[PDB]
Amino acid sequence: VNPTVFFDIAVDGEPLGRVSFELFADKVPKTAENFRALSTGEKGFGYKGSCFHRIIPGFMCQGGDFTRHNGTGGKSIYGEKFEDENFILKHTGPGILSMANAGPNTNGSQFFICTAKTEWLDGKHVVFGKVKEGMNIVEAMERFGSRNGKTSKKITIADCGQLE
Repeated sequence: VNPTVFFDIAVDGEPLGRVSFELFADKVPKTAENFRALSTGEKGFGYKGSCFHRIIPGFMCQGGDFTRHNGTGGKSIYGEKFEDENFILKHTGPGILSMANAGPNTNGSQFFICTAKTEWLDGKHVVFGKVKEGMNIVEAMERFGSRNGKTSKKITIADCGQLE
C-alpha cells in the first residue's frame, strides 16, 4: 500500500543507476505525499533535473533544492513550509529518508538519505521513507562527496517518478 518512488541518478550527465524508496504513508501520510508528488511532478514542479548539493561520506546525501540548487531553496506542495508531522520513526541506520529543515515546522522539499545511523537527529527531523532498492547506488554517490559536503561532480536526478 505504501508508494514506491524512484530516482534515476546521473553523474555529470552520465547514468549511474536507480534508487527506489518506500514512503511510509501509513505513518506520515502528509510528508510521504509531499515527496511522492514532487517525484512525479504531477503538480507542475518537483525533483526532476535537480541536484544533490551536499554529500558528506559516512553521514548523508542531501538534495531536493529544485529552486536554488544550493540548499537555500525548495518548496512543498502545501506552500513554502509545512509542519513537523510526527517523530514516530527514528534514524536507525543507512538508507533512512528524512526531511531537512531550518527549525521547528519548516519542512519544504529538501531531504537527506542517511548513510550512517544518525540518532542525534531523532525528534528533530521527520523520518518518512527508506531505500528499498539501490543502496549500492547511494553508496556510489557517496564517493563524489567530501568532508565539507561539496561534490566533485554534478549529481543529478535525471528522471524520477512512481513505481507502485
